Amino acid sequence: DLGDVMEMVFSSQGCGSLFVPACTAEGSYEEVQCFAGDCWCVDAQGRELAGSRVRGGRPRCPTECEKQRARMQSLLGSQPAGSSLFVPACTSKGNFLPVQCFNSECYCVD
Amino acid sequence: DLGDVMEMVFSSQGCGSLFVPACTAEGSYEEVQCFAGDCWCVDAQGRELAGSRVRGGRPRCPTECEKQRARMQSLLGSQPAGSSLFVPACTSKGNFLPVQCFNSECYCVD
Repeated sequence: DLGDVMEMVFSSQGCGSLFVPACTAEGSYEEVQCFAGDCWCVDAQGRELAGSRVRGGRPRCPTECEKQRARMQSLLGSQPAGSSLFVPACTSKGNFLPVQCFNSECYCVD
Repeated sequence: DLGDVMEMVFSSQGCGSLFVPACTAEGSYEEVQCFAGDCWCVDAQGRELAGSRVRGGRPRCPTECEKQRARMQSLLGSQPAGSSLFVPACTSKGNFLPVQCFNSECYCVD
């Protein structure tokens, strides 16, 4: 029915040889998938993330801090000019920085 | 001396891990070089050509027709508008097409 058509188009947003996906014992996608020398991170549905692919190596997949940082930075691009919305700071290994600050107020964080 | 400096800068136009170049019995670069799943064509000095690199495969290196075609097309970009300079036509495998034409005159070619 036409409701099924609407579900099929909605599912098809972001859709695409001898690649063999790697699965876990529980039947879920292993979050690192590799073929022909490349490796990338995937979500629950096994879709590649935009910046995960790394040649000749195995990527570290995004952490909590890194995902919040990439989410708050896609909303600082809607705020008006000369305005600040909080954006967490993450180390190179994905961890949070010990101190976070916002409108001249600073906290220690876990 | 300052003449040596001029030679070193001139040589350095178009200059750049665990890559091991493959050589021939006569000590010349093998014209296909591969590392970590990629493969590309090289010249006598062992420099990669612009469009040779192919992932997961082994490229066919440019032929006579293909090199003439790429040379005549970098000079049709200096001719005036509405003007024709001859440009050979090559098959997908690099061979010449049986018939070549120019200013309404056609030839069979070897």
